[PDB]
Amino acid sequence: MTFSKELREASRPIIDDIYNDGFIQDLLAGKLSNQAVRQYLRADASYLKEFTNIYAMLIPKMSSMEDVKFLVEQIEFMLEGEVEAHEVLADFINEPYEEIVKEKVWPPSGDHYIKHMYFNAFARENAAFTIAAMAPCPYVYAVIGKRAMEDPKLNKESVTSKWFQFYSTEMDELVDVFDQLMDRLTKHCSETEKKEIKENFLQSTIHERHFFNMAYINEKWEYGGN
Amino acid sequence: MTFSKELREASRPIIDDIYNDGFIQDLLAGKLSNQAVRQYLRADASYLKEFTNIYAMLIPKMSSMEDVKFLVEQIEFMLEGEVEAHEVLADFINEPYEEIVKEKVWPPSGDHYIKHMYFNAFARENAAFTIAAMAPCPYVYAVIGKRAMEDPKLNKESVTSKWFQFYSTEMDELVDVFDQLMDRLTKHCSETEKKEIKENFLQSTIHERHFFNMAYINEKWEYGGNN
Amino acid sequence: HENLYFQGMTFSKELREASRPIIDDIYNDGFIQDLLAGKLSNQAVRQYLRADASYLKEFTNIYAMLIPKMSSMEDVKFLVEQIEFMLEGEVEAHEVLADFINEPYEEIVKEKVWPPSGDHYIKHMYFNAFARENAAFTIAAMAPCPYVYAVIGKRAMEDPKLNKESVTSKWFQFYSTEMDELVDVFDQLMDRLTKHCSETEKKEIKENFLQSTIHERHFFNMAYINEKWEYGGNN
Amino acid sequence: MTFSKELREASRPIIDDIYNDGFIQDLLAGKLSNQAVRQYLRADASYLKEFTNIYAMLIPKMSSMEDVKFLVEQIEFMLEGEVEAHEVLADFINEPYEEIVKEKVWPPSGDHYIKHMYFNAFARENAAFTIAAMAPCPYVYAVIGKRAMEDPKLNKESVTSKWFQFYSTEMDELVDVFDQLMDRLTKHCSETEKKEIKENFLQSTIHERHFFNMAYINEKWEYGGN
Repeated sequence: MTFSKELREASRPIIDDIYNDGFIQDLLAGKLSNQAVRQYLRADASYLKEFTNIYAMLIPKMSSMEDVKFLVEQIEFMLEGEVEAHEVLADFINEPYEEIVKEKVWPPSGDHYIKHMYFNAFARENAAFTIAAMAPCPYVYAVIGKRAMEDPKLNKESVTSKWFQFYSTEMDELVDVFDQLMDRLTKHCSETEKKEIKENFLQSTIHERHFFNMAYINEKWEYGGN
Repeated sequence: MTFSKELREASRPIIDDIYNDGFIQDLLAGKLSNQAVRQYLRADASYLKEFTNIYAMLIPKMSSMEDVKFLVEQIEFMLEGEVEAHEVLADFINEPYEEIVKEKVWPPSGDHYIKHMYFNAFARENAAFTIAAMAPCPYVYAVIGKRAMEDPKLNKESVTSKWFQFYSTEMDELVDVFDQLMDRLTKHCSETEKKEIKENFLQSTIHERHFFNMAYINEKWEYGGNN
Repeated sequence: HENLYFQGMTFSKELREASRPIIDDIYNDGFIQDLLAGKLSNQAVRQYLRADASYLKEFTNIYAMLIPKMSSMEDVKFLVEQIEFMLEGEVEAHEVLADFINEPYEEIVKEKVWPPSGDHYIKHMYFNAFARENAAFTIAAMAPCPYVYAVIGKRAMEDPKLNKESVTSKWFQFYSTEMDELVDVFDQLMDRLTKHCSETEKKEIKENFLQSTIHERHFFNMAYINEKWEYGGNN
Repeated sequence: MTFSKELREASRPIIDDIYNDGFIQDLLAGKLSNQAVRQYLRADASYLKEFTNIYAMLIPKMSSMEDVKFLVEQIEFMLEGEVEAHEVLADFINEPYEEIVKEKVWPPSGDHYIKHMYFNAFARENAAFTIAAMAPCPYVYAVIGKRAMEDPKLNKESVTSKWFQFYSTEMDELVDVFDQLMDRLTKHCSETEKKEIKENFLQSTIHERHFFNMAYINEKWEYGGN
């Protein structure tokens, strides 16, 4: 199998754990707490802001013109905002998205994930290292959305069902581009480099698990100790 | 006087030197050599595309989402934008613009200029250091364009008069956008920081002087020796 | 005046004080408590040494990245001296733990490893080294290393629970004095470099220090419980 | 022919231009002006901290301990060592070295040179790109020194003959160290990468030409009229 397929396949057991965790389970059932939704939406916004800086930092690493335009198109898509899935969650908890995201939320797991993406963006000249760190985001969401649409436990009577419907189709184009880039950018990489890039992808899949759960448990930096 | 206006005012004596140099003087008269025009257009196209990276590098330094939109707009222009002034010079030498710019040209003076921008983008946290290295260009060209329109040496029978006409009006908004960006970014800078930022601006005005003159003298890295 | 001190404290003192409750938690956690007693498992020792060797390698790189941020040539000389010292090889504290488990140090530590907690700590130090111009941001991210170790070492030397019959007592003894110069230098640098920082910058520098103190707690606990990246299913 | 030897051979025509320029020719004759000597020594002293930064920036890029030790030893030498050739020039103009270097000098040609080194240190993960930007210096001085010792135009009665004598042998070990480092670090580089690394070396050889000439002509950033 190809490099990106190997990464995707290696990540699937972690995605199964995400799907079976409390955040996604409660969201599937249309019973996720207001607090978990709020903390997720607030954090998600902080993470997404950095995912955009990361795209910008990849521009100088690209030699191909098509790859640069892809990155710029992504930044523009991220700057437009108004993602239908966020509106679904905002509606679900009866708070406008504008009012919810006025309170910023890098809890510890977010800080780790974001600093993982930045480490690669600063330290590695080959964009594959950073792409591998960001790619689990759309892949995880796609797998979850598609699975939910065929899960007999999907609560179709809740507006939360539209969150899964959104991710079941809207990530595929981006997943395909990231796979093509990882496959192409790693052709001349050594086995030690490919191992590190693979690890970046698996770690980011774990970071995704921790990101949903961070919202679920209201994870905070506990500076007062015990 | 605001910081951005202080910088622009300080750059004026250098802009006067640029105006009186052979590139602009010969262009005013519609007498600039085809070689000088061709090399200038090649270098301009080569660096415009490279500036994409500098703008991209400043996106993470901006706290304002409107400043990020500005940077993304400039990237789009570097990638797929057209400048009517290019067509004017292409017509002047009777060659298609897209044929002229097939050959990339990276002279020693251009290397210095782009590495000045990169140093600031890499090394300095405050985007002002890099914005000050990029901002002189539109002001240099605006000053030249406006001055040329009232100059007795302007050859109005040559299509080159349209190059000056273009620059006399089409840079003013960008000069203002850069002024507001510099004033806001430097609101809380120290005097030492301001001095360094001002120096970046004056140096880049000199880099613009050399950008014209490197085309004028066909400046090359002399790797092969015998001077 | 009001710029230099907050509630009667310099900036470095404020940070140190804010971190102390976390250090108390570290001292009373299983890793340090077992080590105090000379009862820390051989497995925990090996896990600690492997991760710590990887951490110290990166700590050295962080010092190198601070050099261009320093305006003073005396500060550059201090950093170069620290790097030179790091390159001489094996911290004596590591040899003490190897002796405690009756194994040669070179057979214990063979490969690079950044377990989850170490990975976070290292990437936090690097973020600051790459992203922040003022060296204070990076110094704040690294300073809990010598500070935590100094506080623990000094506390242990006075603690009646210290097992003085075990060679592990020498680990605490080493840290009770060998970090003092570095703690002093880092405190001086933090105080000097933050003189003209905004309240927002100071808050972020302070959070870097407290985060790194939490990272120190997690680093010891990572070794204690054999924390590792779990890439398989059913976790 | 090794990669590093290819670079050095390619640089020779530039070094021939340097040797025939005013700075070296006047120095050969024992008549280089006091002002040129001071400006040269001041520039050399002024960039020492910047060169130190460049070496420090390469430490994290090295996989080998022995390469890290080399970089640290270079920094140590620069910070704590003394270059006898500086004392020879100070003696030549009858001014103490410590007095000459009280004033800093950062000319336009020096700004170009240092920004070329920094560009590479920041942008290129492989240290070879920056090493190639640094390595010409000792080779330029070695070639000049050895040529001077066989040149009948050398003023052997002037203390300046000792400057050429110093450089005729004191750079050779560093030239060799840089050779071996470039050969090792570029062993798996693409032809595109090698072309860029070679260009960095040739550009730095020209920067060394301008480092001497900027002292010779008292080059300045002229921010005012004319």
